[PDB]
Parts: sequence; structure tokens; C-alpha cells
Amino acid sequence: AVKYYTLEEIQKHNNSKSTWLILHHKVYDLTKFLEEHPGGEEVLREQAGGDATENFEDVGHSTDARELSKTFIIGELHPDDRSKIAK
Ligand code: HEM
Ligand SMILES: [Ca+2]
Ligand SMILES: [Ca+2]
Repeated sequence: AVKYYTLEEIQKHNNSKSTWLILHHKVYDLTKFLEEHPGGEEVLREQAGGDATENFEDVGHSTDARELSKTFIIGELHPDDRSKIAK
């Protein structure tokens, strides 16, 4: 009962009205969060419409931040795109 979104669809959610990104094959709707994110808005905007897995780990996000991230999950990357995008 995973909801899947294609990469082609996710790429459209790249603006102030709808900003999504991908972390570890899951899709996060950060449209509203980016106004609250402690790391600022632009790092998230930069990533909108695509995968940001590497950026998210490289920062060293706290466990608290991971836990918070789960609240923004709206679905997962379609299986057809899971060799293009890794996990
Ligand atoms: C839904 C996903 C995300 C959530 C919930 C989130 C949450 C947070 C929170 C709560 C902090 C404060 C420090 C901490 O708790 O570790 C933080 C800091 C930061 N975040 Fe995120 N973040 C997310 C995604 C990202 C992404 C994808 C990037 C980069 C593209 C990013 C870049 C940063 C930076 C640069 C800081 C500031 C430096 C630091 O505190 O280490 N964040 N984030
Ligand atoms: Ca703000
Ligand atoms: Ca703003």
C-alpha cells in the first residue's frame, strides 16, 4: 500500500507552490517545511524535484531531525526509477 510517484512526476514539484524531494527512495513534501528548516530554505529549494539523499547524510542530521522528516513522507519513488536514483 506504498503510494508511488515517478521521477518524471517528482521533477514537477520544484517550486514555491509544491516542493518535493527524494531521500532513500521515499518522497517528502517540504513545501511548508522549508519555511522552518534550521538549515535554511535555499538548500532545500536547490534539491527540489530530485534526490537529496547524499546531502541529507552528509550534513549529519540528528536522530531528532530524521524523526521529524518522517512526518513529510507522501509516498515512495516508483520502482521503475530505482536504478536511476539509488537508495
Ligand atoms: C525532511 C528532511 C529534513 C529535515 C526534517 C531537516 C531537519 C533539520 C533540522 C531539525 C536541523 C537542525 C540540526 C539537526 O537536527 O541535525 C537541520 C539542519 C540542517 N539541514 Fe536539514 N533537514 C532536512 C533535510 C535537509 C536536506 C535535504 C539538506 C540539504 C540539502 C539539509 C541541510 C541542512 C543544513 C545545512 C543544516 C544546518 C547545519 C546543521 O545543523 O548541521 N537538510 N535540518
Ligand atoms: Ca521562516
Ligand atoms: Ca520563505
